[PDB]
Amino acid sequence: DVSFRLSGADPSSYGMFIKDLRNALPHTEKVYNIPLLLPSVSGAGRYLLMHLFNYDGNTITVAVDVTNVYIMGYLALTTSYFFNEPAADLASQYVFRSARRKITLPYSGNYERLQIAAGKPREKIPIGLPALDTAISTLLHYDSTAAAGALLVLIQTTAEAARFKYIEQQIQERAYRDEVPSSATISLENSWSGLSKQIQLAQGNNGVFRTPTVLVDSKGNRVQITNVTSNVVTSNIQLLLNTKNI
Ligand SMILES: *[C@@H]1O[C@H](CO)[C@@H](O)[C@H](O)[C@H]1NC(C)=O
Repeated sequence: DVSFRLSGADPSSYGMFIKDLRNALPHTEKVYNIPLLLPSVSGAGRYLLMHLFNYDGNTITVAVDVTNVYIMGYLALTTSYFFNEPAADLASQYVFRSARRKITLPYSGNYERLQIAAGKPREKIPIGLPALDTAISTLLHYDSTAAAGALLVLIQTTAEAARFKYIEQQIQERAYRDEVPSSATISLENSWSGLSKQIQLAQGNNGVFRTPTVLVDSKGNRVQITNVTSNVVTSNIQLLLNTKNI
């Protein structure tokens, strides 16, 4: 398991949580010096647990699939909540067994279905550490509409930061003031599956991507990514989704 506490958090302690989350995901090889996530894991070993706490100290446990860094569901006191999707239903076989009742949320866990339930897209939802406190507070008591927005905040501030060093840095600057996500942030989140696949293909192709990936940079401008020498590969992406899962 891994943990993070909003009470007393600063850029350094959040960076430490993100390093832990990364090191909890298993791999048997690296590809261009970057961990390759597993094709598959059987049983309960498939799921990682994250314990998160708000400023007031109240908590949820979030179950994460280690092959792909997807959130399956979470436990809030005695009620489990799972996304309405087969991977989550399978997960509900293995995690939060204890719960008194199991609510299936009235949406799956992809960004597009979440944004619809929330009533706004994530470019308009401020993120940061204060926003993560608010998210944890909302998920504590079921309100399916409020929960969708909170889930959008949680996914980005955890799984997305683990995937990209830049996204982790962005949350760090928002340690004490929320701000909607930078354009580069939304771009990387959207490109993770693509980048993972292109990096894997590059082995056997002299480090060259079979298909280039379009992104937004730190200054708000486009870049196009063509090979492994790019700083997105050398100095940003931290985890690769196995092509067996794409
Ligand atoms: C590869 O990467 C860098 C961009 O980081 C670029 O300057 C270079 O021209 C690219 N070369 C090839 C052969 O793909």
